[PDB]
Amino acid sequence: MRLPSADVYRFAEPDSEENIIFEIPIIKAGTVIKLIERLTYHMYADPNFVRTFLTTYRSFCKPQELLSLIIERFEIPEPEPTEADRIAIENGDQPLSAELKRFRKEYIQPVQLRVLNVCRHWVEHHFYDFERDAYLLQRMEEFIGTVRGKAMKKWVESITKIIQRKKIARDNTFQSSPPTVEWHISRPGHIETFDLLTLHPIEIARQLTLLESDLYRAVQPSELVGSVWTKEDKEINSPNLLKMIRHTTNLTLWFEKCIVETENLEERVAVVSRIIEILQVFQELNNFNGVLEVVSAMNSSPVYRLDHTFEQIPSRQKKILEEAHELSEDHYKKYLAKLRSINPPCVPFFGIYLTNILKTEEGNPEVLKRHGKELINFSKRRKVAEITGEIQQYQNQPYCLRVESDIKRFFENLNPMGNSMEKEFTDYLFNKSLEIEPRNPKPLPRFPKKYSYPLKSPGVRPSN
Ligand SMILES: Cc1c([C@@H](C)Nc2nnc(C)c3ccc(N4CCNCC4)cc23)cccc1C(F)(F)F
Repeated sequence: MRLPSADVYRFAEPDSEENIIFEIPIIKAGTVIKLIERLTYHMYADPNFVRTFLTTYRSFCKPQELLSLIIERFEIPEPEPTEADRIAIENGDQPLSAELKRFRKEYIQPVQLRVLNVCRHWVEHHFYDFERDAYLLQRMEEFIGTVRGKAMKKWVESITKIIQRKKIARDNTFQSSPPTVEWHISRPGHIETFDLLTLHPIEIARQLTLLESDLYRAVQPSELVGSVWTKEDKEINSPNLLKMIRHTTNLTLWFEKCIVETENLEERVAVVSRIIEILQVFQELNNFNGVLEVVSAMNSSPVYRLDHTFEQIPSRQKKILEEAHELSEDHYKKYLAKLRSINPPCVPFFGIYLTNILKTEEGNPEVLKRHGKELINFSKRRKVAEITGEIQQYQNQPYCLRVESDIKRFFENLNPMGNSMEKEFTDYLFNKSLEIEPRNPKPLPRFPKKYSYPLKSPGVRPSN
């Protein structure tokens, strides 16, 4: 086929070593024009490239620029009519349009259907681009609303149904019987007495797992691309990832706060022993994020140095805490090995993936140069997308655990730092640790009790 000239169309230039590199062919690098062309190739459908592109394109192209590029890709100019056909059109007769029909059937219609397929995948899996930019959605609805054609009528309707469902879903069922909600000292409804030791450790780990599962499942892969969660626009590009990270920081600091602010040695042992029991139920539910929240708390500077406290921790709980720490040893080797074999539901730990993504961002160049021509390094984005795909494969499996609205709201409003900054609070926790257990030369003072309720744990065995 005779593709349109370059003076009227920019997506028909032949491939060369200066505009696209390969590795269905796998694209390695290329210009933004060559990526849009291969994103909507007329010879075959490329679902893997479409999924990887729309997840990672924001690291090299703005959403407004992408919509303009795919609209320009859509409006393919038709060739000039032949002389014999133009005089039939002048007389009001129907032209032959032999080559014109073959060009529409073999190029224009296949490309235009690929552009619409990209538009459907965009609004279906990355609709947040249109929530953050209303004008982007106005352009998208304006574009698909003015598409004329019979073969494209079904595509316009499907994209419309998805856009409408996304707007309606913005306002807001077990397969098995969930276990019974466990309670300890705090009776149901008495939200004034909810605390670490008053609530049941089984239900503390259950509700935290339900809370952390939802926070994990709301994280989209694009929030982990281009290190956007560490830039100025982190609040706009990674709101769910930051909500997941800030929750992990709040819960970790709360565990440390419950330990160092318990000045009595006997009560502090019961506090640490209860948190280890909470970690044990985290392992049962395969909530690996909750497991390492306890590991990070026990390894922090104020808590790890409490030799007098951990001396009274029973040996069965020491081994449970040891096996939980070994998940982080050797670049989280054992954590990946356990997660890869565990069946969902589960809550992954984001730390190692963010670490391996950042090493890919820093270890690979943004652009590749060929004959002095900068090309978007797309294999770099594909490698980052593969990592986000490993975390995302558990995004859809729910837990078979009943939500307790009072307990869930208690952990959502945990503010251990109160109104002070983190550096001031972390320095306060360490100075509090030196107070409850001074260093080697200084003696160990006694402190009065602060809890008036029994310190005995009800256990981690579900009472059925
Ligand atoms: C198991 C455990 C733990 C766990 C949570 N901590 C650890 N576990 N294993 C090993 C082999 C560790 C090796 C180094 C290491 N870090 C601490 C932070 N500074 C850098 C070195 C912490 C380890 C903490 C506290 C107490 C206990 C107890 F044995 F008492 F239960």
